[PDB]
Amino acid sequence: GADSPVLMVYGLDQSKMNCDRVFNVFCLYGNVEKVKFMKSKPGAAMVEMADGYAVDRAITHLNNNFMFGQKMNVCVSKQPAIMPGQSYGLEDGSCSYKDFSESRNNRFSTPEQAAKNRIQHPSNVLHFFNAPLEVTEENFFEICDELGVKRPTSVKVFSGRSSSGLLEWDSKSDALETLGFLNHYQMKNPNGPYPYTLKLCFSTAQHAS
Repeated sequence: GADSPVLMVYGLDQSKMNCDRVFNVFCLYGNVEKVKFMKSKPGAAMVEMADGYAVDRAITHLNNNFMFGQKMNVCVSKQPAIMPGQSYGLEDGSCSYKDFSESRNNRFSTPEQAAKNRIQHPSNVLHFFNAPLEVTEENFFEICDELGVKRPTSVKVFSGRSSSGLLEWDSKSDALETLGFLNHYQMKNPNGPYPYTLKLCFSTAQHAS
């Protein structure tokens, strides 16, 4: 397998992707430590994972996937680590470089937590969890409208502190694009001070019905 914890991702959409959105997609395959875009390689980012195994899973499931009409090329970087280097401001004001090592949104921080991740191939159906208890289809439609991403074609809430369920799109492409935008959205919490960090992953369910 991979001899480095660092990935190179080519074919990203420069006008839509930032460090958080790269995290939103790659956190499904391992712990993301660093994300770094380079002004010399437009549409490309280095993604440092916790180890080689995370790099293996990420390339196996995301290489040659389409996002915003572009075919992503996910491959092993020749670099052993991401150095902070000459960072720059992206069009949305965020930094080209971001350290996610202390993120509470990383899902592989212990073997126990890592095992709870169902490593699967991208689909047109997303599994959601950590949504507000009383979440509706319309709340997801409003958030998708606000983010300027495609609304899911169907929303299924599972029977149950938080709610979980399924979000379906017409294609794998729509779900992967929405994943990058919607993963970790701060959903309104009427019963407490902290918003609900909506969490997404791929599902093997054929429909949200």
